[PDB]
Amino acid sequence: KSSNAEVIKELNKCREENSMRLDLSKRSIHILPSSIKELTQLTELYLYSNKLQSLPAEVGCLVNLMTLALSENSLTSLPDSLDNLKKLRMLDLRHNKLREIPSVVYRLDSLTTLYLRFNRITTVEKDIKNLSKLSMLSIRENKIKQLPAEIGELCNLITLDVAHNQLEHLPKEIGNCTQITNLDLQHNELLDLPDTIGNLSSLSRLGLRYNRLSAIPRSLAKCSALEELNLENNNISTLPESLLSSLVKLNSLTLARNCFQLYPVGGPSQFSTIYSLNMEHNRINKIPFGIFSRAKVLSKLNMKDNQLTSLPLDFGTWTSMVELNLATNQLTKIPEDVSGLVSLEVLILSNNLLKKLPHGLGNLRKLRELDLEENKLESLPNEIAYLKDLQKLVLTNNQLTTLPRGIGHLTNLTHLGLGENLLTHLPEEIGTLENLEELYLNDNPNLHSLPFELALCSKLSIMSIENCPLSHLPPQIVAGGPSFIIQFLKMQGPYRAMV
Ligand SMILES: O=C(O)[C@@H](Nc1ccc2oc(=O)[nH]c2c1)c1ccccc1OCc1cc(-c2ccccc2)ccc1Cl
Ligand SMILES: [K+]
Repeated sequence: KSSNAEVIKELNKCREENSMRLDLSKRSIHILPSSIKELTQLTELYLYSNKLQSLPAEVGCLVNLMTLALSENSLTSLPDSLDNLKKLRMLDLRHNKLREIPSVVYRLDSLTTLYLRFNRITTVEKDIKNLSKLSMLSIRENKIKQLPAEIGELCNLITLDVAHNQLEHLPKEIGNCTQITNLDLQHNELLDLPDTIGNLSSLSRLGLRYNRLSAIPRSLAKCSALEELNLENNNISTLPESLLSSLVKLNSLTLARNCFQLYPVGGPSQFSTIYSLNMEHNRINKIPFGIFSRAKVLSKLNMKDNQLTSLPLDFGTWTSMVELNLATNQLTKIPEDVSGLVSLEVLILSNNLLKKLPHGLGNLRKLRELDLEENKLESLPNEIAYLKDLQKLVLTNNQLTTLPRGIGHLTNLTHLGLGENLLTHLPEEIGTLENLEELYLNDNPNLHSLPFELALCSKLSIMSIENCPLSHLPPQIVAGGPSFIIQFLKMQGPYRAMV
């Protein structure tokens, strides 16, 4: 926190030393003294994180400024004298109180970097064409309803970020900005995209999440540099056929929360380089046979909350998959071919209609997380003993009456979620779960026993048993809750000497 006199002391130091950078940031300055006009040797002025509500016209004397950093102040305007900054390359105005781009900024035609994030800007003037050297323009988190056609005169634009505004369309002249590689349009109101979009042959990241798009232009097939395309939460029900076949480096695609009833049509060429595929919250009724036969590096597929009633014949060929989310479908069984997924670390199957699991589940030797909550499981296969990497197993609200004795081979298991089942007892093999930390048993109205070997679980720090009768245990013990129950199992069981 600097007083006026301290700020003066710092300007006088900087001009004395003929320094080219003056940093007065993070100082709670309310006013910048006029004396800064003497610092004509300055090429960089940092004034960010202060309490400035106005910038003195004297700053326009800093004829050699290349960088002016003004973020996190309360500026609502800039002096016209900033005309004189003929070399200003970068201007940073985010987190201020601008209701507009100050009109002088449109005369700083040497700018290549303009940051206006988090303001209240409502307009971008036709004059934006004066700034033909801009390569990075960021106006996200403002109140822009429209981009002018003059935006197409920024042929050096590399990064255009207009996230979190109110755009309903884009000017077709945006297609003249053929150098754009990062275009973020998330959280607007976009009703469509112009067909000139395919001109952007260097575009590699296109963010369209949270808009009102109902269709994609077939021209998007020509953005062959695309590496990541996010269309989450629009109203898209189909893609032009073989659009994705044309996207030869696409590696991350999100179609979540749209209107799809099928996969995009066009054969396995669509997903050959795909690494992450997010299609949750649609009505996709099947995974086509063959779509991932070329997807050498597919490793995250999210199909949560669709209309899957089974899995395709070639499902076990997805041998590089790491995370597979199939929750909130209508699956009635998992095919024995699940055993092919030797890379699988995360399997999410919650809230389907499963009564049993396949034997092949035991071949998933890398599986770390298995989420089976809200099914109808009536038993666990004995092959679960071979899930040697299993660390989290969630079974909340199934129909289990017991566990397989093989469950005690799961020595990496830290979290066992058994709440809301029909358990009558746990196996004595519970006791070799060396790393068990969390055991949830709440709401098992038929569980009248706990095995003594639960005392052998030396890392057990969390247990719930609310609404379990436990009537083979002394009433006042189980009334005391988990601390007394575990204490009773350790001191009054056969392992008293080794725990
Ligand atoms: O939120 C994030 O993790 C990135 N931001 C983002 C993450 C996912 C998004 O889906 C959208 O629809 N928009 C998104 C933005 C982040 C974080 C910190 C700094 C910069 C960031 O990224 C800038 C950016 C990203 C993209 C893009 C579009 C689609 C997929 C992936 C990246 C385009 C232009 C820019 Cl300038
Ligand atoms: K939607």
